Amino acid sequence: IVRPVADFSPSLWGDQFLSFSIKNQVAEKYAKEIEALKEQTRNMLLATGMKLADTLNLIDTIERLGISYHFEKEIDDILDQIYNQNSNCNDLCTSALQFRLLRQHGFNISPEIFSKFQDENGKFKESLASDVLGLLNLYEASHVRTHADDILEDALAFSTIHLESAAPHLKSPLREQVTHALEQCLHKGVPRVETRFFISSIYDKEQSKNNVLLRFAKLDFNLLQMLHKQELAQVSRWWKDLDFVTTLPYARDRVVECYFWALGVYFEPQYSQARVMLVKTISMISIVDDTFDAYGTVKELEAYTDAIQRWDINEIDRLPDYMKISYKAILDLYKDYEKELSSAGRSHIVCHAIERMKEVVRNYNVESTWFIEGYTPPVSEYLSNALATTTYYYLATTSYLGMKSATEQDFEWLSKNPKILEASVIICRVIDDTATYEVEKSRGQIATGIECCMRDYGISTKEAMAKFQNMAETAWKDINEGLLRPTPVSTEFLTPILNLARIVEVTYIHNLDGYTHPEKVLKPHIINLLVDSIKI
Ligand SMILES: O=S(=O)(O)C[C@H](O)CNC1CCCCC1
Ligand SMILES: [Ca+2]
Ligand SMILES: [Ca+2]
Repeated sequence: IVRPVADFSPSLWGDQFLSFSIKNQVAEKYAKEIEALKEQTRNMLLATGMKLADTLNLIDTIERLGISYHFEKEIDDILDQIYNQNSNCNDLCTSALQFRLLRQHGFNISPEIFSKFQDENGKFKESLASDVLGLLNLYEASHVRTHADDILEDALAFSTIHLESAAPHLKSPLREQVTHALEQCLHKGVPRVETRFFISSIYDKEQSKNNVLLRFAKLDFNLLQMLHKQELAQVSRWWKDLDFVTTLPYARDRVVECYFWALGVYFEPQYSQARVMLVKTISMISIVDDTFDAYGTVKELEAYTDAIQRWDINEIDRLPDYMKISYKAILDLYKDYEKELSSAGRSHIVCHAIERMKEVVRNYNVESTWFIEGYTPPVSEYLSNALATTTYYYLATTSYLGMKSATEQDFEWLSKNPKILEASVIICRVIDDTATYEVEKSRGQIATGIECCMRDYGISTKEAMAKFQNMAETAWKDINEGLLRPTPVSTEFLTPILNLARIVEVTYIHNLDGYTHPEKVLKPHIINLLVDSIKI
């Protein structure tokens, strides 16, 4: 039986992550100072008689520095006060920042705050073109729109064109901040990634920087980084002992990239257990994907799909040897999850992730049938299958497993495909389809997203990609609306879904395709987050 020729690049990391020995003295020193710095910072936040602009800038700085997870209650109370006092009497810079921070935190501040900055036609007053800080904050704000915010329709184009015009003559690090922003907006970036850039490239170089905050941010980042490196070591050893890199040589060797994904979903220490579970799932489902995509025959894949549905070690014998490997490994991983949640009494929730995995595999098999048949479905039918194959319903569900406060009701809500989840899935699907169209088209994938779209509507490749881009923009608005209070579950269970969408934007930036080819996009991020500490 002829199998395809292996074509994936080797892991580019080797063993450099396999063993990390934390320096307890250094760790405890950092933790001791951070405690002091944390309290100094709390008092900055709780200071009375601050002007609105000063308060917003403080909160914004603490958020960009990556240390706001220490001050969730404090920041919430303050933004809530600002929301309810409803003061509209400020300049563009403060107004746009006020708008972004409140919306990002679920406070539905009216977009009417921007009317004084527009003419009678809703277009921004062109006389604001010389106010760089206003334009920058408007630019960042333009990305948190919902469908109810069409008044802000012009904001992105307006701020973009004038920021571009001004940038070459700005002083540093404002110039670098603007240039970075135009390439990657804050709201749609991976939080650790934006934080690393902000601390090192911007705040560290600000003449006006607060030294207490800067020191706080650097220590905290480097301290959390020690934990992440410990996690990645523990995970790298797990993967090594599985040894798929030799027994399943057709499959991608990408556990580091998978860790980066999981780190993107949450970075905080309290989610350590959750992160480790999540990265194992992503690794394992990546193996299954490649089995369907680049090795298994139709008959093999059918048996594999059936065995998954039945979910029973008895079924291994129905499978070819090489499939027995991943199949047992899958069953065992979930038995590990169950035991790992036993003492917390949360073992019962693992079945939710299993049912989503079954769904992914069913749709993988459908996808294989389509390819073999040369079937090009209508867009609606394509999406009915291809949304699950992003794995994003599955990953979002998995993200909940290690979260100590995730309840059965939280899983029940997720299981109904709520709109914020569907939007995140849609974003992953259409961006991936736009990025990977050309190569899949060369591999004879008659049923790619863009292809289905072209045939269905009778439009060009260009027109199809534009339509897919609109679907992504619509979905972001839905995600943003999905964060507005009151929320159907705790915000803590929405942020993972938002972060999954950010993962997409970052991974396929400039329409590149980055997990399969981590050299392009992900390698600098991995080095910055998991290899190089921030120099103090
Ligand atoms: O759905 S496809 O277009 O064929 C390719 C999807 O982007 C695959 N999503 C990844 C699967 C491997 C683990 C990380 C997620
Ligand atoms: Ca695939
Ligand atoms: Ca793809």
